[PDB]
Amino acid sequence: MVGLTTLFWLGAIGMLVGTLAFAWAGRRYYVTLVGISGIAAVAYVVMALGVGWVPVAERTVFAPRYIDWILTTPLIVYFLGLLAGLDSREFGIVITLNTVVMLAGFAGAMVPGIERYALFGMGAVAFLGLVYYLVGPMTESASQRSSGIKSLYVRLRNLTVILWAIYPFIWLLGPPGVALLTPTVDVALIVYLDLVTKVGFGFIALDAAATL
Ligand SMILES: CCCCCCCC/C=C/CCCCCCCCOC(=O)[C@H](O)CO
Ligand SMILES: CCCCCCCC/C=C\CCCCCCCCOC(=O)[C@H](O)CO
Ligand SMILES: CCCCCCCC/C=C\CCCCCCCCOC(=O)[C@H](O)CO
Ligand SMILES: CCCCCCCC/C=C\CCCCCCCCOC(=O)[C@H](O)CO
Ligand SMILES: *C/C=C(C)/C=C/C=C(C)/C=C/C1=C(C)CCCC1(C)C
Ligand SMILES: CCCCCCCCO[C@@H]1O[C@H](CO)[C@@H](O)[C@H](O)[C@H]1O
Ligand SMILES: CCCCCCCCO[C@@H]1O[C@H](CO)[C@@H](O)[C@H](O)[C@H]1O
Ligand SMILES: CCCCCCCCO[C@@H]1O[C@H](CO)[C@@H](O)[C@H](O)[C@H]1O
Ligand SMILES: CCCCCCCCO[C@@H]1O[C@H](CO)[C@@H](O)[C@H](O)[C@H]1O
Ligand SMILES: CCCCCCCCO[C@@H]1O[C@H](CO)[C@@H](O)[C@H](O)[C@H]1O
Ligand SMILES: CCCCCCCCO[C@@H]1O[C@H](CO)[C@H](O)[C@@H](O)[C@H]1O
Ligand SMILES: CCCCCCCCO[C@@H]1O[C@H](CO)[C@H](O)[C@@H](O)[C@H]1O
Ligand SMILES: [Cl-]
Repeated sequence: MVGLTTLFWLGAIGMLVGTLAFAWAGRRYYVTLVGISGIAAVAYVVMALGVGWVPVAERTVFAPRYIDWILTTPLIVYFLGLLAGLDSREFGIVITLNTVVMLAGFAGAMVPGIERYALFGMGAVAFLGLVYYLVGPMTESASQRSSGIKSLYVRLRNLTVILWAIYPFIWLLGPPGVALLTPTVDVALIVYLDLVTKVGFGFIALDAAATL
């Protein structure tokens, strides 16, 4: 009743609507949000059209998903870094930590043997370091800003930390890991998370930009 392609089209539409909404409201932050959801829109369309479905051993890996993540997640971290007022050196640490997470996940998905769990573990370790920087140094830094900016940062940070922490569990329980969850359920869960961590993220920012 509900196929993989239908789910991909749903993600595509959701990202498209977010993209147009952000572009209009911007008639730096607004341009970043267009990139976050705009890139994801393209990845989902490609996947909806059946492009980039790589067979690996016994499972199917969706390559556009990881290219999406590698480009859009640093933009989310960048957005949060601007809110917190990071110096260009602090940016380098967190964006480097982020890229290690994304690359490790991409590589582990593409490896058929058990070495893929070794790649997954390395992404997990780097993710814990990324969480430390969001909850600590970047929160210290955001404190120096107005009360409204600091409030916005804390809200987006909380959304980001809680939801991003769920992805490694979905990956591990799905086809890439112990292939418990079926591809359809696993995809459905990730489409939901992608939409909330990108389009939901964006709309919470828009809401605060009008409350000024
Ligand atoms: C715009 C954000 C600016 C911040 C970004 C910071 C650094 C981003 C890191 C980029 C390196 C990503 C490499 C992409 C992998 C391409 C393999 C593609 O190969 C393939 O096609 C698959 O193997 C197919 O199965
Ligand atoms: C300065 C005041 C600004 C006030 C706000 C005005 C916003 C008007 C401009 C853009 C609206 C963006 C929402 C996208 C609607 C497209 C739905 C199109 O319907 C669909 O989604 C199709 O069925 C499939 O894509
Ligand atoms: C250390 C600090 C250095 C500062 C680094 C800044 C990095 C980020 C800078 C600008 C954000 C890039 C936005 C990309 C928009 C293009 C996607 C467009 O997406 C699309 O494909 C279409 O929209 C599809 O409809
Ligand atoms: C001031 C802003 C500066 C921004 C700097 C961002 C640069 C970060 C770039 C690359 C980080 C590479 C980490 C390599 C681990 C990837 C594991 C996956 O790789 C592998 O496992 C093997 O290579 C595959 O054979
Ligand atoms: C818009 C897309 C988003 C916010 C995607 C987020 C994805 C993650 C936080 C994934 C994290 C992972 C780990 C922590 C370990 C390795 C496997 C990953 C890539 C699923
Ligand atoms: C500052 C004006 C609003 C933000 C401009 C975003 C610049 C990136 O390009 C954007 O691509 C989108 C479609 O791919 C369009 O919807 C935007 O209008 C376009 O500006
Ligand atoms: C004058 C109104 C400008 C609208 C916002 C700036 C548009 C930025 O344009 C974007 O810049 C990127 C390079 O960083 C390119 O890769 C993108 O393709 C391009 O759309
Ligand atoms: C804004 C327009 C961006 C267009 C990006 C489309 C990317 C999908 O391009 C795809 O790349 C594959 C490479 O093997 C080919 O097999 C597919 O035929 C092709 O559709
Ligand atoms: C060669 C490996 C498969 C990738 C190429 C086949 C693409 C099949 O998909 C087609 O791609 C087109 C891209 O514009 C779409 O317009 C069509 O609606 C779609 O049916
Ligand atoms: C069959 C033996 C494994 C097949 C190839 C495993 C793929 C690991 O190579 C991966 O390719 C891409 C290159 O940047 C990225 O995903 C990763 O950086 C890299 O680890
Ligand atoms: C901009 C983000 C979307 C980029 C996704 C492009 C992924 C292309 O991926 C390709 O798809 C084809 C399968 O149909 C090829 O045959 C595969 O080998 C694969 O490399
Ligand atoms: C946002 C949409 C929610 C849909 C939740 C997923 C429920 C459908 O999950 C089912 O899984 C089976 C395999 O596991 C079938 O093969 C699928 O056709 C699908 O019907
Ligand atoms: Cl996958």
